[PDB]
Amino acid sequence: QQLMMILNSASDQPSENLISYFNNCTVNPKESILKRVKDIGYIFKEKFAKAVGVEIGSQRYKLGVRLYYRVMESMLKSEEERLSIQNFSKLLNDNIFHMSLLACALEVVMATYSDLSFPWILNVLNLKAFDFYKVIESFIKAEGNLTREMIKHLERCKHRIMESLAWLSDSPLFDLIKQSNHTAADMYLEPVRAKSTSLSLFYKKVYRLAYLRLNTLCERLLSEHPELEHIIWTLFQHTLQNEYELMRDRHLDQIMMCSMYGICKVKNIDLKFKIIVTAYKDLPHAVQETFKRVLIKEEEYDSIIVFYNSVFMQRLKTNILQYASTRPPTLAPIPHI
Repeated sequence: QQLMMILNSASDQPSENLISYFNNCTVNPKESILKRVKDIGYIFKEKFAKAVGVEIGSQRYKLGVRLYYRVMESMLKSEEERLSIQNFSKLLNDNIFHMSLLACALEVVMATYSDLSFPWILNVLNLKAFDFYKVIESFIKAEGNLTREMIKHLERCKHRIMESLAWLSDSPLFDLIKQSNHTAADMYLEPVRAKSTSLSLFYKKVYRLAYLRLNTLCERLLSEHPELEHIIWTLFQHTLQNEYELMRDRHLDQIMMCSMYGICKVKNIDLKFKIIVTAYKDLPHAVQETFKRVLIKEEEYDSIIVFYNSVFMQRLKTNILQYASTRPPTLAPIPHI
């Protein structure tokens, strides 16, 4: 609420201190920013009215712009001490950065006055999910006045990217994988020419997420053999690392479910899919469609079992059978607290 009243009384264009920073740039970007704001405003108002039968669409967008500008300033204030004069100015003239900061401010506004739910704004601004991921944490950390529910929303936005949206085809994440600290500005200053801080942070966070979800379902379902959780994590984590094609257009929680059934299957452990798959519904934001509609190949979808036997097993039979031999694979590290 407080932030929402700083914005209503605030201004639709940059503070003077924010312009101080524009005056610290070699290529004064301010011209480019104002143009970006207006051209985006045009596309935003269209797609806005296009879905809800302007007046509201214009006012949503201006609050975002006030939030966009407030956070940029705060963000630039940390980045003074971190970036060279050259990197500072490259940031302020970087399209994908500014697109992502504004898209994140706008999502805040949209979801406060809340389907139009995320990722609508990323389809509005044609902004790749993986690009947007780079801004979220630094955004939360640059706006001390986000409410709890709202932080929860950005984090939910963040987690859906980690679990699916970054794994969509044509998503740049796959281009970054093939070639194989951590502020939003660091990740946007990455070039598009051939190690990626962006990929390293994403995979690191994904592993902590993916494991914590594994841990929950393993304690409920594998308390009879607490020995299986670390083995299942090994299959899961090996799969995310070296068989990353399996995640393409699929869901992190789908790979988690196959791994637990797979490991229990080669351990001759009686734990059927539906026994765990019913337990997955009891995860916080879980959906039934996650195990009811699973991609096989060329746009053909089916249950998770059809995915298990017809795609998952076909691709991992060589790895999975090592876990029951006299020379099982070495166990993968647990992601750090």
